[PDB]
Amino acid sequence: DREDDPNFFKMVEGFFDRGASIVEDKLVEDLKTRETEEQKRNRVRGILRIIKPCNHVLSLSFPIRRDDGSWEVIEGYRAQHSQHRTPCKGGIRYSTDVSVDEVKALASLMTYKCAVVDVPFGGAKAGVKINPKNYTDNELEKITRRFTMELAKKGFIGPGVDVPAPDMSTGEREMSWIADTYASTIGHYDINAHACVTGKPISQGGIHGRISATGRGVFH
Amino acid sequence: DDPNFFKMVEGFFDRGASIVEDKLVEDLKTRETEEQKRNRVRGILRIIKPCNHVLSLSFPIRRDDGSWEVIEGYRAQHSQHRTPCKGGIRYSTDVSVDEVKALASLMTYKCAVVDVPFGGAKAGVKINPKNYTDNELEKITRRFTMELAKKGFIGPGVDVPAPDMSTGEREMSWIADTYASTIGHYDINAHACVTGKPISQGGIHGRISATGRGVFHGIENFINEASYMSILGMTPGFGDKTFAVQGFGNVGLHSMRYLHRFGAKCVAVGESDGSIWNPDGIDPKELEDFKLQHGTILGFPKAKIYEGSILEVDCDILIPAASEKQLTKSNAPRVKAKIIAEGANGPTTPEADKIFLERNIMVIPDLYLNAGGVTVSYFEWLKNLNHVSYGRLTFKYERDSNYHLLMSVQESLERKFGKHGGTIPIVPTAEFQDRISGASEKDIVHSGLAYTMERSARQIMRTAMKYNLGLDLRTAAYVNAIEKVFRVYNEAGVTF
Amino acid sequence: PNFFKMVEGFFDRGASIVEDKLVEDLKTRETEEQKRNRVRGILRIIKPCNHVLSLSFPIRRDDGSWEVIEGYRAQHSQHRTPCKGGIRYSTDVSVDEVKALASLMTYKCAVVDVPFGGAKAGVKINPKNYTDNELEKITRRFTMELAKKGFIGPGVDVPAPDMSTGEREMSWIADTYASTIGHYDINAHACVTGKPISQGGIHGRISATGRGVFHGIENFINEASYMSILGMTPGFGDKTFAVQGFGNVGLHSMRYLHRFGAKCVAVGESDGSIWNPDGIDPKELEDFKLQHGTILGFPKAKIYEGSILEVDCDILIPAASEKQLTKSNAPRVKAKIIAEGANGPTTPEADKIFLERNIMVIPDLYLNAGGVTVSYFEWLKNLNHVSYGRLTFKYERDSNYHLLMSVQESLERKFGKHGGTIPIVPTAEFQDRISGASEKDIVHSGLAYTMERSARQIMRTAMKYNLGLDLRTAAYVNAIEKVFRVYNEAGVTF
Amino acid sequence: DREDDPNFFKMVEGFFDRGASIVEDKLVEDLKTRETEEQKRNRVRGILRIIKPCNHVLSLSFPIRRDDGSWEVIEGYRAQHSQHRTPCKGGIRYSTDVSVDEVKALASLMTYKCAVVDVPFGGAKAGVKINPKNYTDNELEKITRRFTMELAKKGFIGPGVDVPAPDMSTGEREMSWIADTYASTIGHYDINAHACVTGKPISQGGIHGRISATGRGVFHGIENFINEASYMSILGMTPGFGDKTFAVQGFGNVGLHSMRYLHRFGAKCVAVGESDGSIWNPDGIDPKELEDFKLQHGTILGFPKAKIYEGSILEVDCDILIPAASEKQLTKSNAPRVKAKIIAEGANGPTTPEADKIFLERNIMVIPDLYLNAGGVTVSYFEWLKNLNHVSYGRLTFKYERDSNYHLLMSVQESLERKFGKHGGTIPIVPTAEFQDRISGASEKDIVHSGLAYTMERSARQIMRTAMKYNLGLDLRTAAYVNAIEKVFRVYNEAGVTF
Ligand SMILES: Nc1ncnc2c1ncn2[C@@H]1O[C@H](COP(=O)(O)OP(=O)(O)O)[C@@H](O)[C@H]1O
Ligand SMILES: Nc1ncnc2c1ncn2[C@@H]1O[C@H](COP(=O)(O)OP(=O)(O)O)[C@@H](O)[C@H]1O
Ligand SMILES: Nc1ncnc2c1ncn2[C@@H]1O[C@H](COP(=O)(O)OP(=O)(O)O)[C@@H](O)[C@H]1O
Ligand SMILES: Nc1ncnc2c1ncn2[C@@H]1O[C@H](COP(=O)(O)OP(=O)(O)O)[C@@H](O)[C@H]1O
Ligand SMILES: CC(C)C[C@H](N)C(=O)O
Ligand SMILES: CC(C)C[C@H](N)C(=O)O
Ligand SMILES: CC(C)C[C@H](N)C(=O)O
Ligand SMILES: [K+]
Ligand SMILES: [K+]
Ligand SMILES: [K+]
Ligand SMILES: [K+]
Repeated sequence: DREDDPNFFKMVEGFFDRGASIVEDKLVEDLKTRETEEQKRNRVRGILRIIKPCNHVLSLSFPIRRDDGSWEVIEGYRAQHSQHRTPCKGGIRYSTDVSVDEVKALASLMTYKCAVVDVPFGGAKAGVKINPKNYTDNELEKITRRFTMELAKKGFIGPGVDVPAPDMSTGEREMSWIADTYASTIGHYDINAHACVTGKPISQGGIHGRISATGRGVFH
Repeated sequence: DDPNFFKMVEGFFDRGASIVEDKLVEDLKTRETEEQKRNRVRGILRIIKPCNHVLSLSFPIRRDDGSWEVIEGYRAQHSQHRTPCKGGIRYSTDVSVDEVKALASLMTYKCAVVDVPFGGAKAGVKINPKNYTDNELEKITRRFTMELAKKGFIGPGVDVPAPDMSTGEREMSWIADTYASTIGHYDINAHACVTGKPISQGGIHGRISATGRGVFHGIENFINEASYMSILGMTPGFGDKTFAVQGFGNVGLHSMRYLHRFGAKCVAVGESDGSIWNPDGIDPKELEDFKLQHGTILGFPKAKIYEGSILEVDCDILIPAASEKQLTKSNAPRVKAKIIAEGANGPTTPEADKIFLERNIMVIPDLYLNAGGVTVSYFEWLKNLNHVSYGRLTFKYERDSNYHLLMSVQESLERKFGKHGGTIPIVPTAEFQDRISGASEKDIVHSGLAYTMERSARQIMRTAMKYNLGLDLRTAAYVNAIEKVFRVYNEAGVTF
Repeated sequence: PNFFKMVEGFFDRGASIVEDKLVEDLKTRETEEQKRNRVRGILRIIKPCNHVLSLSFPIRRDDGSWEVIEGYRAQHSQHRTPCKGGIRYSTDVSVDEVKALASLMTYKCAVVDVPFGGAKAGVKINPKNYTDNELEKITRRFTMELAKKGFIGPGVDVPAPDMSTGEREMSWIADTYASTIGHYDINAHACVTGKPISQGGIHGRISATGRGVFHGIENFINEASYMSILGMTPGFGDKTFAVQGFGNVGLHSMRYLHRFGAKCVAVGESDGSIWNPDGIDPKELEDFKLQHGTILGFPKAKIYEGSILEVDCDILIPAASEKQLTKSNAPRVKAKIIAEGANGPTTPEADKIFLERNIMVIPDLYLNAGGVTVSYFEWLKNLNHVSYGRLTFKYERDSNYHLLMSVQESLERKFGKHGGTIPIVPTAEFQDRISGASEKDIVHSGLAYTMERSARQIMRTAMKYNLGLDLRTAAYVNAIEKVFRVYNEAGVTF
Repeated sequence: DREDDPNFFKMVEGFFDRGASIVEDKLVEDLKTRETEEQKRNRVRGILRIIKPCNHVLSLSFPIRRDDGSWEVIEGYRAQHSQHRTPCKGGIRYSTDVSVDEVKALASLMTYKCAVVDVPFGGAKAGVKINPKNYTDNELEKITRRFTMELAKKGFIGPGVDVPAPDMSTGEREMSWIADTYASTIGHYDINAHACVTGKPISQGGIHGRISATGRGVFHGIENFINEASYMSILGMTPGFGDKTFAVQGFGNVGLHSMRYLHRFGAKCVAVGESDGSIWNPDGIDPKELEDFKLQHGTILGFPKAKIYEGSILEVDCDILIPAASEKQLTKSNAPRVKAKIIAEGANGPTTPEADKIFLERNIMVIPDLYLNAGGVTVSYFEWLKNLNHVSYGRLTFKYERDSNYHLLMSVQESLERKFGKHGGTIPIVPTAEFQDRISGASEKDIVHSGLAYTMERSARQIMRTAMKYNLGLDLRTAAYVNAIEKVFRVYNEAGVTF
């Protein structure tokens, strides 16, 4: 789909570059500080250069044991575009078409998407390079739980660090397994352990009105 | 030739994994069918091959002139079968994800052959240190440490970085100080988060000489073995042995100094810009003093200027202590040396390795020979966990026991023979007296390295005989490492 | 002069001496004025206490009434963590006293290469006015208040006992920490030193300061270079000494010097003095003081009217009280060596007179660091979670036996069937060492190695800066040089 | 200023001693326990002995590298008076006049200030011994960041341990640097890391209504007593702000807002005083006109619609005198000349205890600083809560409330239209212009204002009830300290003391 298209990653980068050059001159004159005019230009342009790229990108290679007994090494990625607002927020895609560039572009898009709706999260996006159609519900549980463990140990999941969500390829049951693994292992001593992931079922701490949310947003 | 060093390490693993595979299946005693055993072994080897984690960073820095700069950085953790991970930090504009991944994987197997309980890791900050002030380099080092710490890529029990040819002990000190005062403030072992630190910050004595001593002990273990030496048409020991060193750096200088100390004669010393040669012999102390006063070995009074590389010098031992991929298939059939002691990572290409095997030229691999520095970095990590220097509470105790031992021999002999021709004074030799007076931590670190190199040489020799590899010591070393990493995975199991 | 002003003056003197040598030894990309600012700037950071905590905690007396207790704890430096320093229970404790002793501990640890920053606590109470139950409550509550503010922890700050504090207080500090906030710490019991053996204490703690005083004197007395300057022969043979203050330090120092040939001529105390030029036996004097409470009335010694400080001897050891040797009695001291076995027994004005009179004063900074050295070993023992030698005593014994058996089997081959059997067995002294092998032997040797190494460092510093018999200045310069090096190579965060 | 004055430290100690001896006898008889009457006296006096002193005081000496390269060692202090409520709360002062005694006295005062407005924090106060005028913005950032690190490591900063705030000497940019240092270093793993400090900018998690907070508190404090007919008849005055004249001494942030809100409710500003000069007009002074002149010229001197008053505003013939300047201005020498009937302390310690005696003799009601100057403390509690909540106030309920209001109006409209039939036409029930503005402009500040109003209303009644209980009359300061000591005592008595 369009979210996996290289042309869309360049598209988002261009949108940022356009907006940064427009806002630049107004940000310098609005700055009231004890600095020279060249020190103000460096401060504004320096902050814009920090914002543009992804701050962190984690690449994973974790094991899985198939229902038939065979072993498989799974590739995964998670980019955290910005931490100006913590936790980071962003979905998890299960597709063979996921890439580092895709995960970086969608993480950056998330940062600006959150800022326009005053949602206090930095941008993030994960991608597990597998085709869910090739796996059993048991195998998908193993992949989800082990991916959660690898993200948790490296600070890429936690209620105050990074809160993943579903997308077109993941569902509420995968989100439920992510929360369950975190609450029962790394986040056992955390009172807000179930806030490490959103898109959860109602029985697991999900909000009512999640299914209609995007449609109501389009309407409003 | 010029193959990517990343592809080289991958090929070494693939070769070793297929050799060890059949022996790992029959050695497995479990309630499984023979096809279930093949899948379990091949499956664990598929897990070991790739890097488990790779972190890419983009952190800000404010230059001394006030301008801002975004720095790129990477750190790969190849394996966590042994925690913490261990691996250097390179400050170069030529660092890449593939370079950092290949060196991380190489470090896993290098640690495994010398029984150092760490997984492999490697970091790279994409900057040229020559372009930055000491203040700017401090900011880069401190900020990089912060970004690694928050994502679990630095910590005494998680990942312990180290210096490289581009970084030093002052950068290591800033890493330790940033960790100990910010994220690891509450950790009693916060200074064990990084090795290669100065002595004032918790560094081990004997770090500077470590790689050179490891190169010496590695050669020493094979040169004293008469079984291997008779194959190469040589006599055992360093007596009547001539050697040549490619690259006169920290490793080159120390390797030359220790071999010369044991009777070997240095015939030629090569460098990035020019070469030096004297068949009568080159004194390492005289060459060191000239190199420190002039900068280059070119113009040494007791040596003629050699036109060309030192790899094709008529000697017994060739030591490439610098540069990568210097011995290729084009210059391998011209090596007059009989032992090629790899003092650097990846100095010989796999195509040159084939030629050296055909020519019965024993190549002691980098995986084993270049692991002296890794071994004492393990000892530094332990020193910080111990919170005491080695020997601090036992040097005087040992000294008193030694006096009592000699006094017991003296008093026992004086009772057996009497004072017929007087007292029989049993006193320490001049050499033993120097050892007692100069007893310091460095003696224990040197001993620990020597024991590790001796033990690991015999392990590689036994693996070579077990799999009938002969002079293919590199394959023996990778099979030895894969056998050890596999055993940890097989007996621990995989979570979920 | 005040002791708090004294330690400040010692630092200022040492900092100005070491300053010029620190600039030229600095190899960095800076101008000569940038190097002077960096050195002077770092020296300014070291001098004051980094942190000082003042407490006001509640206590309920055994009768039911409530009492608010005052307490303080200063952490002079964190260039080495944890901080280390004792706890004093006295109504005379003050912020300035706690700050001066914390700074003194920084330099004292540095001269003996003990990797701790300086620290000192004081609870403003008179322990004589409280029951053992009330003292337990004060100790536990004080520990809790220190713990919540980062003033106790195995890797943060490790307290120790004082003259007003004992091993039972340390035991309550460790138990309170390990059972409440430090519960999840595997090294919780390493939060305090001076603990009983049953709670994780080292063997050789009681004798530690006395052994340190002995080894400190021993290292200088056996140096012929220094002894010829004082017009004396090297070694303890034909050496006479006098001890002022017959406490734990006084008793042990007297016992160890006597053991090595030195003769005790006089022993002084808070109430009265004892003198016998023929000699005073330390075991006989110890038994009399334990059975009568005081040394006054010792049968083998005449009652000396006055302080022991002016007795005609070779070595004077003030092993108790502060500022006993002052500018008024310094020109009357007959001893050639003054071994400070207590903190600040000689004023800086007396130091000037001793230098003029060629009387070597071994400073408290070095000589009184035996207890600090074994407190480091106790902290290490708790981190190790094992007594010293536990896994190697038997191994070492068997290696010794193999060595002697090898000499025997080799000599029996050389002298064959004529020299019969040649039994190579350990001496009586070596056999006793093997049989009595315990942790105390390793602590004693570890302390002897520290005192030997540190004496040579102070001697080398004295020669480097041409200080001669000014060993106190050599010790402070040695300590400032070490603390500076840690700051210079680590850098300052932000 | 008077918060640096040693006489003010003795004042706060004396206020506590007075309140503790008044509350003592009532605390003994109210105690129902298995103890003798002398055991009850020892328990009450013993707990009050624990409450009086500061529990912890940290003295710091931290390094700083100046922009020229030189090094400087900075002195700093932080006192935590009581932890009967955690976290501790209190500002940070950057002044060369800060001292341990100043930091201890202001820490104790914050314990009792929080207690009267039911803000669940213990008292605390920090002081860095530097003159900010001598440092660059870069140097001040280094000082702020390093000071935060030293406090964090010793438990003197943290969301659940100690939450600092700005002072007159420090601003929102300092607080932002504190929160940023904490969230990036020691508090990195804390989800509430940004709740470690209050007074932060809006972009960093600061509440809307922080700037107006102290002024609204001064207004609501006066409003609660001015509307009470019992107190007003004693002062020979009518209840309400109608026909009420007031004078403000100090045209700062508190002075400007207090003048604006009283004028909005009908009161007439007769005179405004300042550090350099005074302004007076018996016909009235418009706060918006005076604010615009002060912003364009730097001073109120020369205001066209007001004559230049020679002297302090304290003796102007008005009804309400609002000392909004942090100075011991009302002393025993000028207290017998105050023509106002109500003295509203919009600053800490503006009246001396000797002047308090004269005001009681003259039947002049002084609303104390302990209560009236607690508006900013109240919204700092709301800022701390906002950061814990991780959401602005009303974000999920403004639209919900708006829909319910429209349903209530459409119900009245349909109900009436049904009763009078279609013959009586349509009866449109729509919101007033004022209600329509409230609905359209619904934002967080509307809820912060309401929470502050509820707190000031509730606390005024508590002080009034305490005053009647102990027969204090117009001695509202003693009522406020007795109210605060009563609350702190209750926490210690019911929690107990560990060990
Ligand atoms: N993702 C974000 N990145 C940056 N600024 C943000 C982000 N989300 C919100 N903000 C801004 O931060 C401030 C938060 O203030 P607050 O009034 O508490 O928030 P809001 O009213 O938006 O809930 C507002 O200025 C808001 O626009
Ligand atoms: N990096 C490593 N990876 C895997 N196995 C290792 C590694 N280092 C050491 N080992 C193995 O783990 C075991 C550790 O046992 P131990 O006897 O305690 O170690 P050692 O004698 O090597 O110090 C040995 O079999 C050793 O060869
Ligand atoms: N308290 C201290 N402060 C500063 N430096 C110290 C301190 N204690 C020891 N050092 C120094 O730190 C270094 C520690 O190195 P190491 O050889 O491990 O120590 P040591 O041999 O003294 O046990 C030595 O240079 C030592 O002199
Ligand atoms: N700083 C404080 N110190 C002591 N008691 C306090 C403090 N703040 C509030 N209290 C008291 O603690 C109780 C808290 O009960 P609650 O009803 O939750 O509080 P509130 O209604 O005041 O928000 C009340 O009795 C309140 O007066
Ligand atoms: C060898 C072990 C550390 C392996 C670990 N259980 C894993 O799943 O990677
Ligand atoms: C020597 C180091 C512990 C110094 C530390 N970085 C500081 O700023 O105090
Ligand atoms: C009110 C409580 C928090 C008091 C606390 N239990 C103490 O011992 O001081
Ligand atoms: K970014
Ligand atoms: K792996
Ligand atoms: K200091
Ligand atoms: K209190």
